[PDB]
Amino acid sequence: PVQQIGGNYVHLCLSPRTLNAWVKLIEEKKFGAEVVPGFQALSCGCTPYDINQMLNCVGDHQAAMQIIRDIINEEAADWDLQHPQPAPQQGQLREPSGSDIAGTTSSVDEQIQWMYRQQNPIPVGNIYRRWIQLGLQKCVRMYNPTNILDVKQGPKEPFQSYVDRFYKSLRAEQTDAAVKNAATQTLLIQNANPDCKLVLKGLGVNPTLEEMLTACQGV
Amino acid sequence: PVQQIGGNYVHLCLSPRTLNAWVKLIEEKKFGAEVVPGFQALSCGCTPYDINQMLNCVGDHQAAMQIIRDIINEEAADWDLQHPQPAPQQGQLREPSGSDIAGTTSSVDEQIQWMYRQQNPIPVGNIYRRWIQLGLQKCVRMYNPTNILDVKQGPKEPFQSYVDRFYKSLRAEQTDAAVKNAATQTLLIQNANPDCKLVLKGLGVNPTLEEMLTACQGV
Amino acid sequence: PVQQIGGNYVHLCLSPRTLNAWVKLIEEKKFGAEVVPGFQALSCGCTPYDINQMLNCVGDHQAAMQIIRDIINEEAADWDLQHPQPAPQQGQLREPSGSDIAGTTSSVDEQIQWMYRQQNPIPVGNIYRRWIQLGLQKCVRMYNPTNILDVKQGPKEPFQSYVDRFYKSLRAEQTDAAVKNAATQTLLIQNANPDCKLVLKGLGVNPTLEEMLTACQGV
Amino acid sequence: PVQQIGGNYVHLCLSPRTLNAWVKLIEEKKFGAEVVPGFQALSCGCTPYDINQMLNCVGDHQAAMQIIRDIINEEAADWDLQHPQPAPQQGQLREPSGSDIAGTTSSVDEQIQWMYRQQNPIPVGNIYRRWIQLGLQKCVRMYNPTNILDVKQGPKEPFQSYVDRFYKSLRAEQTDAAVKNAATQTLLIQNANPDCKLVLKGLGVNPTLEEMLTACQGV
Amino acid sequence: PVQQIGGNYVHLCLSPRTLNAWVKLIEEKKFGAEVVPGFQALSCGCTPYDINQMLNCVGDHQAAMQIIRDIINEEAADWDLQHPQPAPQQGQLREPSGSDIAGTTSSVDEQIQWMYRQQNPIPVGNIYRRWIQLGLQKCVRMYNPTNILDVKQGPKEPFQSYVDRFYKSLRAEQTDAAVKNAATQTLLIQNANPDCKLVLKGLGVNPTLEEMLTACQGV
Amino acid sequence: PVQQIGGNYVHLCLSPRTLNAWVKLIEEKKFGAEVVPGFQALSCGCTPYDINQMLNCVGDHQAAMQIIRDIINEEAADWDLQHPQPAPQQGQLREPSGSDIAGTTSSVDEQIQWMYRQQNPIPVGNIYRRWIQLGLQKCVRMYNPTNILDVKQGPKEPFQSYVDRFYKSLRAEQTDAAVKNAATQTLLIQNANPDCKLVLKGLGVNPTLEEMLTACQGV
Repeated sequence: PVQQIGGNYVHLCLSPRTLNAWVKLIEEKKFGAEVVPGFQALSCGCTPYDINQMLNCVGDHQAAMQIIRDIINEEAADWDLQHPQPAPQQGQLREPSGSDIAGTTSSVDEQIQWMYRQQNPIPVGNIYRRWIQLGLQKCVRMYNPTNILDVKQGPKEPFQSYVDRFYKSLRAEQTDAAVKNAATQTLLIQNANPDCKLVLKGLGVNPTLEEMLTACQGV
Repeated sequence: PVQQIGGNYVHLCLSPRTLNAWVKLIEEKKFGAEVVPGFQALSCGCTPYDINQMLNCVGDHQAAMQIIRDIINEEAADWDLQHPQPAPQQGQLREPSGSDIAGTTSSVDEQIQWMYRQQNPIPVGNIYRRWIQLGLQKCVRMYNPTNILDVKQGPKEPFQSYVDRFYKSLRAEQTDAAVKNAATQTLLIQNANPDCKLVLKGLGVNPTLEEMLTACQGV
Repeated sequence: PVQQIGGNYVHLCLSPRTLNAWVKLIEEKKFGAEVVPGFQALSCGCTPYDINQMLNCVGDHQAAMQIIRDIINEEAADWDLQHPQPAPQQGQLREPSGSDIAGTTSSVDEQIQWMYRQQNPIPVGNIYRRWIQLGLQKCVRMYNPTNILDVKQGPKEPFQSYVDRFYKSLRAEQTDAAVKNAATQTLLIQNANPDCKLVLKGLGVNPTLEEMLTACQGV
Repeated sequence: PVQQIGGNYVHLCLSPRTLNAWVKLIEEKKFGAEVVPGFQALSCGCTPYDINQMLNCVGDHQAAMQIIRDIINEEAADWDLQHPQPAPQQGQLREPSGSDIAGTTSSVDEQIQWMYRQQNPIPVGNIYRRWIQLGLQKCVRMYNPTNILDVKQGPKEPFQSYVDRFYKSLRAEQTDAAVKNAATQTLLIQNANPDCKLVLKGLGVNPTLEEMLTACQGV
Repeated sequence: PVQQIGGNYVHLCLSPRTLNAWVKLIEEKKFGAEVVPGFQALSCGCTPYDINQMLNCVGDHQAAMQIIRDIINEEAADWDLQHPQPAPQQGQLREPSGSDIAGTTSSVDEQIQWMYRQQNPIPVGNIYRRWIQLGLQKCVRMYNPTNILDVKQGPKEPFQSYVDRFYKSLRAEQTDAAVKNAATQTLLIQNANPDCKLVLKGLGVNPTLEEMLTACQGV
Repeated sequence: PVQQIGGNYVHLCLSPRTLNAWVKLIEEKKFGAEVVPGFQALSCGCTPYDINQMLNCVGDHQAAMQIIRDIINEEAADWDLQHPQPAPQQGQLREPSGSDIAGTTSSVDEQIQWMYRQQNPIPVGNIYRRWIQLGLQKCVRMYNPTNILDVKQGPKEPFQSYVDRFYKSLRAEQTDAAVKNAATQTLLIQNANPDCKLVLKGLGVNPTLEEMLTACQGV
């Protein structure tokens, strides 16, 4: 992270506690949806230099890390098109390229200068965090064990259990379309078992989740 | 959370310790009544941005999380009726809608501005915490294994044990009516076993819990 | 707890560490005598708002929690008799009732005002802690497995072991009378086994614990 | 402990970490010699109020705690003889009795006043810590499994092992006399086995421990 | 590390937490690629004196530690050639040799002087960290269980699994050449099994990792 | 440790965390070479008073602790010869003897005065740490399971494994002579098995460790 000592902004060492919590999250949860807000929280206040330490401390899951790296490169390339950089005049620090934001071609002090300079500050750490989020969302989709369309209530599975599996798989899609609404509720009802579906059909148009759970308790 | 640096209020990163304690509470306790004060303590001093990280780090129990989301939307809609928002004049920050308080349509800095502005501060974090409490109370009711009306003392169950189960289920109702008083004490006596009920009938009108426990010890 | 920021006293969030230590104490020790100083230490510097979070985070043992609640109400009622409260003149904060000290009818900021106001400060947090101590002492008596009068040395039980059990049960009474003195020492000797009692009778009037342990070692 | 806020000395809450470490030390080590420096370290900077919380959080070993209490009373009585206290003139805080130093008849604020007053400060916390040390030393002797005089080298026990047991039991005496010197070394040699004793006799007068260990390696 | 007290820079004790995390990393991960960023993070802000404590606390793996020591000596010798040091005039601190940067011939205070002196500061801690990184990279290669050229997809091994093993071994090379590009992708395809290779051949020139994983899912 | 409050240097309580880490190091690692830098790190910034708490908290291994005590006494005696102390004139604090540096005849405040006095400060804590290091080095030699001269490669033991054992035993000597150089490398080659020795003989004069490991891989 960053700290202020005197009238200057200087690197603050990344906590080993934070670093270890990130490493444990990956080892234990293996790209469940919670990895996305997990990274956001644990990378809060970080420079790209700090973020790369977090990512490089992951010892396994290298296919997923490579996918993340590929998404970082796409966004880095897109950045260069949206913000081409004229050659720094008079020995002044350049404007950051995509690789600079990713921390591959920039130092910690350069990153801090862009982040905390008075005129036209660029939050390169927070931009890089956004790129990694997109990569992690691809990984959640990749590691999802059961696609939403294959979530079907078992003959004797409690309705509450089926609903848990349904919304977990729906969330694992990681898209704006895969959210609770009339269209996704239609699928939920459709893929319920015959006994529960018969009960759900009697609840009218667009019943609430609470109504559905109440009505199907014990069926 | 929030911190003061100079004469400005700025985001303070949420502690990984706090975040992990919340995640563990859900995984281990699974919506027992203690989840309500647990959230209150662990979300103390938080902005809606921080609170959403807490809620989104929950990997399972998505039916319950959806119920919470539904209650948040109801309260968000109710807020818009009670406090409609005129269009911000002169490039000034708008007054917050329900979605702004929930952190879905607002940034961390907007949340902090509403919370710490001099004129007419709005504690959007604490309002959002109240909405989530209502959602968690619904979940406690949902996860309650034994309804209060089905708590009946076994033939040879110690009276103290039965009382523990009774007040645990009573509390799990999460209502103003489900509290120790003459009416709920009447049910407690009613659903005691024949041996203990005979002893309790001799203690007069409205005996104290201590009197009931003393009188029934060993029966 | 409370903190000073500028010239104002404001709420300080309760540590999750402290909260978890309290919850673990109850789960693991189950109202052994150490629960009383345990609460005192862990509730140090707390407002009634903070204390209620501690108490409400207890998920089981609800008979005991209800006993505590009953003692709180008795002391709250007693407070209202000793300190009736005239109606606040001129929009000034009222003087606290029993329910205000218990945190049921007061906010955190009201509690802090009473605690840190210049004229006639009232330590409502420390008063409430005293009420809860009385409740916890009742619970220690309730959970005590062996009454002091039933602690009798076994035929071949080492004297040191018997003494441990005796003073543990004596302490579990939680009264001023149940303390080491000539009267309770008389019971200790009385309930020793024939072999140790014969040795203890030869030590004169009011022998010390060290003398008793030395004399009975190996008997 | 104590802290300075403004120009005043005020109580600092005892850390739950410290308190728990003390409780665990007793439960796990059960009055081995290390309990004495352990208490000293963990009670560093404490008032008698804080120290009593530490001691009262011990749930078992009440014979030992009573022995400690008896030693505290002896030292408290001795204090009253060495420093009788005239009656406080003019509503000024009294000079502390033995019971005041022990924290039984004094509050935290009285303890802090004696500790940090300008004229004739009395470190009541550190005096009380000395009294408890004397009590803990008695307990180490009591819990010692093998008296020094019964530590004898086995027929085939390695000399290094025997030496470990010897100095552990010697230390457990907790006296000035029970220390490594010519007299205690004479006993060590005396209670070695015939094979090692023959080797030790050839090392001259007052051989060093290193010489003894070197000479007996493998015998 | 270093701290400022008054107008002077003084040693800050290395945290036991950090030290223990380093020791555990070596014991548990045994020179997997993550040891390199792990050292970088855990040695952040350290002087050579602090770094040597970290390295010397490693109790096993002494062949690897000797390899690190050999690389340190090479870089130390190279430093002396690039920056020969004239004899300090007038009792002034010398310019640092290679052994001074390694902390073998310099004290903590000398290291801090070079690091924080106004004119021509030399970051000896960060230079030494670079030397150790080179040593750790050699160790990663040494401990790598499967050379990249021996990573071949099994008859029925899922393509995702094979890809994980491939990029883990590729990374374990620790060279600029061993990175995802057209040349290394050619090897990945080449060493896939007949069923997956047939599918991969139909994806055109330089297919993306995502395309390869999508195309081979379930083959 | 020490802290500055106002214009005065005062004792800072030793952290229970640090103390516990030292105790665990001894219990778990039992005088492996890492105990030496371990003590150095964990005793950083300590007074002799603090160091004695660390050493006295060790409950077992008393032969080793006595060896340490014997080395402390030798160095203490040597100090008195090198720095005899004239009698303090005019009620001024004496110059420290060997026993004062060891903390046996001095208080914490005396130790701090010597450490932080303006004229002729004496770092008694750091001098004492040096004495204990010498004692711990003797203990490492004592606890070493396999003497360097008895480390011989097994018929089918991998060369890397043999090298680990060799350098671990070499280091356990704790002398300037027992370091990697031409002479100790000669022994390493000499005590390799016939198959590896034949390979090593072909590598010329003074081959590097890397060359030896590369050449012998799989033999």
